[PDB]
Amino acid sequence: SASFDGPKFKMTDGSYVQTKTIDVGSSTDISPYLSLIREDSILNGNRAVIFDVYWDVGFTKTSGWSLSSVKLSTRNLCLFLRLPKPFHDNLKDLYRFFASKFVTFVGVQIEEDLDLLRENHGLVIRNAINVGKLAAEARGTLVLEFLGTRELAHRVLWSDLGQLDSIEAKWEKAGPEEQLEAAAIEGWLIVNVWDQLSDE
Amino acid sequence: SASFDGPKFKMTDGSYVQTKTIDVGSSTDISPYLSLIREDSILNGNRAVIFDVYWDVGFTKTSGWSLSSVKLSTRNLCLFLRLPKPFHDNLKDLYRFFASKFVTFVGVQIEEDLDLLRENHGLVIRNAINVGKLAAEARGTLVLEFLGTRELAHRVLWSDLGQLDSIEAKWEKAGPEEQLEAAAIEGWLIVNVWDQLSDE
Amino acid sequence: SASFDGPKFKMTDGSYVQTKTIDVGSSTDISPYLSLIREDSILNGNRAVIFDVYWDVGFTKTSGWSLSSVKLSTRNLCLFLRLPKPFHDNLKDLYRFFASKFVTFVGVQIEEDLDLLRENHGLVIRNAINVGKLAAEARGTLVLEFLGTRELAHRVLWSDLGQLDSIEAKWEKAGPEEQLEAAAIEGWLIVNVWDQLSDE
Amino acid sequence: SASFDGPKFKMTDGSYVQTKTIDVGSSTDISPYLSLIREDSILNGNRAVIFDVYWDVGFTKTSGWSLSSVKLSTRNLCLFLRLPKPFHDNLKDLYRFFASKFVTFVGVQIEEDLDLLRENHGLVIRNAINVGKLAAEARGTLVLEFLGTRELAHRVLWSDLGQLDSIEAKWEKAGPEEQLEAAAIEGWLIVNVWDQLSDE
Amino acid sequence: SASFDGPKFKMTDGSYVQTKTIDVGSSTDISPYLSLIREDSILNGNRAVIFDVYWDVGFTKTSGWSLSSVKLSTRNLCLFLRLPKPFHDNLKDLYRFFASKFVTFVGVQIEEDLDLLRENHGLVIRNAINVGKLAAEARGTLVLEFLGTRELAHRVLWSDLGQLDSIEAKWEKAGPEEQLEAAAIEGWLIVNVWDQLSDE
Amino acid sequence: SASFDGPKFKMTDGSYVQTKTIDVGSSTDISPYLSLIREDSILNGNRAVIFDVYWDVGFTKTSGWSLSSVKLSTRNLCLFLRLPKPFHDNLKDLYRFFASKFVTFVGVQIEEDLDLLRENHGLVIRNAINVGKLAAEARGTLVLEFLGTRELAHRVLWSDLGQLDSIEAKWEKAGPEEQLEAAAIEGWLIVNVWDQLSDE
Repeated sequence: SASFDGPKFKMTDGSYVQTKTIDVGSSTDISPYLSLIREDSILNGNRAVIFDVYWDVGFTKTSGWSLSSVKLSTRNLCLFLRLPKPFHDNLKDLYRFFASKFVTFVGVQIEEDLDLLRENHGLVIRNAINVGKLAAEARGTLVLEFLGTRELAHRVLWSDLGQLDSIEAKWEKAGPEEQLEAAAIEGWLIVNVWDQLSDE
Repeated sequence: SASFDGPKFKMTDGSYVQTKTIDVGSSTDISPYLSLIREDSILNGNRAVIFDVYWDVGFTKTSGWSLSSVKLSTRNLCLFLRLPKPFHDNLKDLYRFFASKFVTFVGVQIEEDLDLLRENHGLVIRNAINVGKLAAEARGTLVLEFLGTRELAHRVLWSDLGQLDSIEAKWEKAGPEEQLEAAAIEGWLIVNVWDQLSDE
Repeated sequence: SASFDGPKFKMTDGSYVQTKTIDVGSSTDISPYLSLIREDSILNGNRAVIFDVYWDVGFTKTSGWSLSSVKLSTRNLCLFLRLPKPFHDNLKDLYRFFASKFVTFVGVQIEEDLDLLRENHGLVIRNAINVGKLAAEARGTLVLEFLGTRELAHRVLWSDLGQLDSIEAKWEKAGPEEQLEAAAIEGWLIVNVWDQLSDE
Repeated sequence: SASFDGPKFKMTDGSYVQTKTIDVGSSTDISPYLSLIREDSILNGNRAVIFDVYWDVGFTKTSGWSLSSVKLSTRNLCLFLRLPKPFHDNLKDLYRFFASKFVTFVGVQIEEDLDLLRENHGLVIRNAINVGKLAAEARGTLVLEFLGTRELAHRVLWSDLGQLDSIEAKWEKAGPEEQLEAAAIEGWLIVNVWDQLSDE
Repeated sequence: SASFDGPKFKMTDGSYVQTKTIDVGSSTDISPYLSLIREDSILNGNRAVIFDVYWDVGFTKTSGWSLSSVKLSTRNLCLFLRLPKPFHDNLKDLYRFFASKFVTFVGVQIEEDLDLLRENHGLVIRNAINVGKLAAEARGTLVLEFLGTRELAHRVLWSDLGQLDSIEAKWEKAGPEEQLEAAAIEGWLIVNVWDQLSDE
Repeated sequence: SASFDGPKFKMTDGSYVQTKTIDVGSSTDISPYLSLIREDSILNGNRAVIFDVYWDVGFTKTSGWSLSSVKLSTRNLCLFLRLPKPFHDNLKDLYRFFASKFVTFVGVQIEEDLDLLRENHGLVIRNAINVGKLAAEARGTLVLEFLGTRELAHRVLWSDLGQLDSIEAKWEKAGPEEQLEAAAIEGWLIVNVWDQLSDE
């Protein structure tokens, strides 16, 4: 079965985030995990999917960058996909999913990521939003456009970030589970950022 | 006579949308069905045609995307065209239809769609509107620009979408007629979004 | 010699449009008819020439499109030029005419038109306006920028459009004469839209 | 030495304009006349040189257009240069003059012109202004951005244009002297348009 | 036991900036130094890292600019990385650090620098801010966008800059240790600029 | 010694500008003059270096333009550099100087210049401002954006320009010393324009 059976993390408001990490090879089917993210976004998440992307920088000069991980978060769930190089056709499901108009893909500082995706992979996100910009405009606070994930969450929600900070402050030491925890937390924070702004 | 004799769907307001689905070959003549769409738009639909487009992702990096379906909706009708690869001359009628200045082509999150259509197929929509941005500006609510089809309808119309949600929440398991039902509902919803915006 | 001796149409306000349709061969001198359009625009029409362009869609993916005809409308005149493929030298006068700063070329939804003209035919309109945007601004009505010919004329002039609609609603069943009629009427309508806007 | 020894024209305000026309061939020395335009602009014209450019259209699709005339007008003068195809080294002086920051080059509908000039001839105008857009912003009248030479003068200066209209209405029938006259009058008008915007 | 054990400098407010200069070779590990920068920014700097870059100009005409060194500043620390000609794999740490969304990279007059980094090295800073622009907008003082490092510090902070000026005035005769001092001072100045703008 | 021992000009207000003109060959060291310009800017001229550039025009079509003089002005100095074609390596010092963030390079109508420098020479000015746009926005006077050097100074400062006017009106007849004189006066005028705008 497909379930989010990696570690659960408890957020500062007492809620839990269920997690799943997949190493995608040439024949891994991620489609059932993408379906759960989508189903959860529609039933429970007001049709947002919060995301982040990670690159393997390879030695035109940015051509060498290749997408090595994708995080997809909803209120309840965090799916972390580790991707191979190169892609095989099983990754067509990720492309079809990122092109969907069922949900909005919400990210932080994604302007360059979107060009890299399109130019290096032909991956297109039809319904994306770079959320600092919306935050800045909704709040009339110009600097929110220029904040990283933690700091945007801080200036929008003012919640406790002590756990997230202590992991990030020592990132090079942090184990794979603590890195996953930091990713899951940031996903939840941005989920909350978005719920806050889309209702204001 | 050419008619929309496919499944009929009843909208939350009690109206009935008539559908037609066409599998376009090398020979299908789609002319009579585009004429019906055009006629209903002019006579009953205030010269709006609502649309959506569906791509087959093939692997310059976006140049492998190929348009695999097109939806065209008016209040009364929903024409769904499944298209081949490559196109044959009989699809010239569709290029001519989409170039028309008789009606306005209303879409949701179509900015990338327009560029792919243009770059990959030479298909030009001379009179299009990416409807979310007009919504945000008319209603003075920034977030509307960044919403997918369902959620835009929700935030502009505040009508009941339980049926729509239930189908899309289980997309990968929905049969073709349910998926058509969802396409027809979304068509009708954005028709109503447009009618509400053009007039206010 | 030269004159607008084609069909003459009566507009809803009782005025008339004279028309002329020429099949441009390799030999045709179109200068005299261009001269009459320019004369009528300067002496009677406040130096507006209203225009529309009609494409043969052919199979850079848009580089297949070919200018099949041009409509030029003034106060009293509608000239319809049907063009060959490829163009001959005698079409140089149309290039000079369209480049003129004596008059403003007023069109509806011409942004893509102008790109296709320049890219495919090296045809440059130095003094063009895509008139819906001016309408929208001049009048604080956002949707006008995104309307087609008929609906823009409707929303700006509020005049009788029953006859135009009946021809357009069944475009496919319209003879060359009724299609010319619709073109003449739309030309006349957009002359009026322009006269009206240029005073606000 | 060299002087503006062609016809002189009376303007509707009772001033005069002196005129010079030259057909430039490979040995022509135009520098004495540019120095006169420059001197008159600096001492008499508040450092504006009004201009227009004229193209031999030609079979990338616009790369065959070639600059065929240039007009330079000041307070008192109007210099009309007819150019060869191709240019010779003696035209270097025109390139340098057009690059000067001693004066502002004030033009009407020159956006495509500037692109053609750069791309086809490498001619750069470092200090140029497409004056209808400044007219529109300065006056808060949107339409001024979208007007031709005569019409923009009409709508800023509201002066008598019967003479200019009579020539341009019959343009195809006007002799070279009458064409020169219209160029000189339009030069004078945009001079006065400029005076009106700059100290507003 | 990595530590910032190069020269330390006393700022005008009595605080001390500790520095470290690394000559990066084919095998140097810089991750412990970057980690100290990141740790200090998160725990003490509110997630800002101030930066500047230094180019070797070489003789696509800008393709010969080569990145020679980079400075990364927090209030407490200033790291200088002196870069080799062939970057090896050990420099990927730097690419990943500059790509981070944990912190915001704050620079002065960095628009060209970002294009050059991207074009010549494939180095992308996903979360960057050209701080002069924010200061101009924040303070409503237009000229701030167009100031160099010292002058922006002056116009925002009004602190004593005699020591900095004295080194910069004689820049070519200042030895490497004073040039290093000037760089550390400017890093501290801009940290201070940012701390004002980010929550005032 | 490196000193500004060319003609010294007295300005309208009793201040003086010292000049130096250098015919840069393949071997000339210009760095002691650059250091003098930078020192003066830092110590006495509020970190502005006013500049202008002069092109040898060329027969892509603008790729033949070649930089032939550069003028650099400060509070007290005007350096005028005449460059060879092609450059040799001794000009790397000028590329370094122009990339400095110690000062602001203030220019009048330099938008095309910056593009030609980059495209043709790979010369990058990291901290440049096209000052007319700042003047227009600062002063709420639209037309300043479109003025050449003298007229901008006039409209910002309102000082006496008879001497400058007298030389430029007869530019083709002025000796090399009178042309320097004009270049020096223009430098001093924009220095003052900048000091004035810097305070608003």
